[PDB]
Amino acid sequence: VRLTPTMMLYSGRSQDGSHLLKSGRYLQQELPVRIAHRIKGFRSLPFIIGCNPTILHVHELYIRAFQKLTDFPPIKDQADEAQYCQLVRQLLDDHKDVVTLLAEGLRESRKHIEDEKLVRYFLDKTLTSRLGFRMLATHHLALHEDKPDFVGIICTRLSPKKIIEKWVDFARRLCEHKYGNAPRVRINGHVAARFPFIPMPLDYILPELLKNAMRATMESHLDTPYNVPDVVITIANNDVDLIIRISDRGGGIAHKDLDRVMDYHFTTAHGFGFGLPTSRAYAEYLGGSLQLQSLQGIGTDVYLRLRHID
Amino acid sequence: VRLTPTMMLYSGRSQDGSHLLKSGRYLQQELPVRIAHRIKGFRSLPFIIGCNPTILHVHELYIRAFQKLTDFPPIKDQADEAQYCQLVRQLLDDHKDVVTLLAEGLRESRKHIEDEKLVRYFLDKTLTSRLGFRMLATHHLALHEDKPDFVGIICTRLSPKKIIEKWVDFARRLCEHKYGNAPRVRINGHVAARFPFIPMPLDYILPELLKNAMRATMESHLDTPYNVPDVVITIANNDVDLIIRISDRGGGIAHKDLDRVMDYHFTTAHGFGFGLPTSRAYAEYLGGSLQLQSLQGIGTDVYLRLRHID
Ligand SMILES: Nc1ncnc2c1ncn2[C@@H]1O[C@H](COP(=O)(O)OP(=O)(O)O)[C@@H](O)[C@H]1O
Ligand SMILES: Nc1ncnc2c1ncn2[C@@H]1O[C@H](COP(=O)(O)OP(=O)(O)O)[C@@H](O)[C@H]1O
Ligand SMILES: O=C(O)c1sc2cc(Cl)ccc2c1Cl
Ligand SMILES: O=C(O)c1sc2cc(Cl)ccc2c1Cl
Ligand SMILES: [K+]
Ligand SMILES: [K+]
Ligand SMILES: [Mg+2]
Ligand SMILES: [Mg+2]
Repeated sequence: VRLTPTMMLYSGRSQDGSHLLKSGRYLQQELPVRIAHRIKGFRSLPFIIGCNPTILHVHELYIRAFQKLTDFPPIKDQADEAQYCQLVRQLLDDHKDVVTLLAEGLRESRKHIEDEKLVRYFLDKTLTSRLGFRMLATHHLALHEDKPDFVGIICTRLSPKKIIEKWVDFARRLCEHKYGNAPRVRINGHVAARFPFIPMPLDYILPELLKNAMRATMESHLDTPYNVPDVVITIANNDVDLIIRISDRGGGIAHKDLDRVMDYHFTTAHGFGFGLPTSRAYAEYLGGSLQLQSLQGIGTDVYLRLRHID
Repeated sequence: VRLTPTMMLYSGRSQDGSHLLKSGRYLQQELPVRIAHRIKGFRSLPFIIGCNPTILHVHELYIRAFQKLTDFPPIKDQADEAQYCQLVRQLLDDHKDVVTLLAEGLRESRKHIEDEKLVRYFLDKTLTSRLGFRMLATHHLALHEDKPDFVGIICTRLSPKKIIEKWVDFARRLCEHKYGNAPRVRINGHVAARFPFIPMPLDYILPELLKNAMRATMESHLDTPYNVPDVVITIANNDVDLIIRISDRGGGIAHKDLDRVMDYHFTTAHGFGFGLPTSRAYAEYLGGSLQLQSLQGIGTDVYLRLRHID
């Protein structure tokens, strides 16, 4: 019965599999309405934006998704549900490039309107409903599996340190490939903490912020790539939220860029311009936040806050 | 000709002392108008607040100050100016307890109105005009002196590290007296920096924040007062501003208190409740800011930003 924003992830067990049917019907009740909501969003886009071929592509994908979902017969038995799972999987696969297509689509078309507020509002709303969609969908699929410490996509005892480490190794590799080195990362504060949590949003955000911190460190120690300052991560765990402070000595975000870094499409180039604003939208959708503190000339502290599960 | 908020501190020299006369006339032109502005502020206070004996005391002090200032004859020669200096000194002495009297005065009387916004607005405005007053006045007096590296109260080559150190020693002493120990303080980033700057606002703010950070550290290591985590201060110096990050491992500001810590009179007790909101008002008056980042369960980062001199 664990819930986030007006939407619940179904926590429940049964040896026969009656939990699968109620979950499946929930998705069948929930998904279509929300795709429809996002189709209106496409219909309300400024005409010249909505006309861009890629914007239209994604537009069509969303209609197709609605069509397929509503055409599916109401679920009554395991064999129905099992086959609905096939459709959910197909949809996930089909829609995996959507963020990128949206980025490409809006890149040019966005300058052609005077209303700056509109695209931000559209992306925030589209991308966050989509996260909610992938969460709900991946959860249902995961409910089939019998993995240790997981009720669906909900880890019962998640380790912030362990997940940070997963993404550190990843980001370091990428950085080594581009620069020949990467900063070491140290992790302090509540390194021993374990609690119920959904990893998925951490899996988008963490690598984004790690990417940014590593780039900035390297791009400001171009004379000594072999010796760079560590990035330092602090985990704080309390009864209300989890806070992860990612703090670097990469020179800061310049005063001139400060007001634009949270803008979609804005970048100083790991070069697409979506890391910061997507991450923030995700965090706020989940009831937390993402806040920057620039120390121009020294570095940046990035604060990720996510609410605990009720 | 160095200026801050619609007001200029006079930078100039002369062996005969013609710079003193123009400065004196400036003060004579400026102070009265601004005292008058603050008298209206007293006149507009909710009646039941304005009636409190201490509030009235300060009210009278401001009238007396206006009376004395406007009664002073226009300045024409050194001997005039010299005597105006005596009056400025007297006013400074007379008004030194004003913040405290205001705190005592408003403590009870403030609950008696429904408008929470009003007292904050009154204090911010009164206390910041007063800082501007003491700055202008102390500057003029200082212009008599011939100290190295000082044009008035404007240090020509101020060292952030050195001023932080001054206030560290101070705060540590206070903390040792109360707890039997204090955290060591380390200072990193641009420790070698020197630039023109006015120390005065740093002299109010720095000890306030150092006080808060030391208390929190001790009040959360009550089992090991002999061994506490360091407070760590980071100086960043760029072309736009000076940033001083004061960061502690004192457990954070709790979610419940977070919205109230910037309120005048609010405190969890070094016990008066004015440190944070006064400091922030001062910083914003000077064109910078003061921002908190709580890591509940771990500690707090406090970010002080002050603009450089034009
Ligand atoms: N830790 C950081 N240090 C310095 N600059 C940063 C940091 N994080 C983000 N930025 C700046 O803000 C911009 C926006 O970042 P983002 O939205 O992730 O897009 P991208 O990283 O693809 O440019 C970056 O291009 C970079 O200029
Ligand atoms: N570094 C800090 N760590 C923990 N709590 C703090 C810190 N700074 C301020 N606070 C909290 O916010 C309150 C407001 O501080 P302030 O305005 O300086 O008043 P006072 O220190 O007199 O209580 C403090 O009482 C304390 O509870
Ligand atoms: O945009 C996406 O990634 C997804 S995944 C997904 C899964 C389902 Cl079951 C329905 C819609 C939908 C969308 Cl839209
Ligand atoms: O409130 C204060 O501290 C001061 S000092 C001060 C000095 C002068 Cl010259 C005039 C007013 C004035 C006030 Cl009000
Ligand atoms: K961006
Ligand atoms: K306070
Ligand atoms: Mg990025
Ligand atoms: Mg205080």
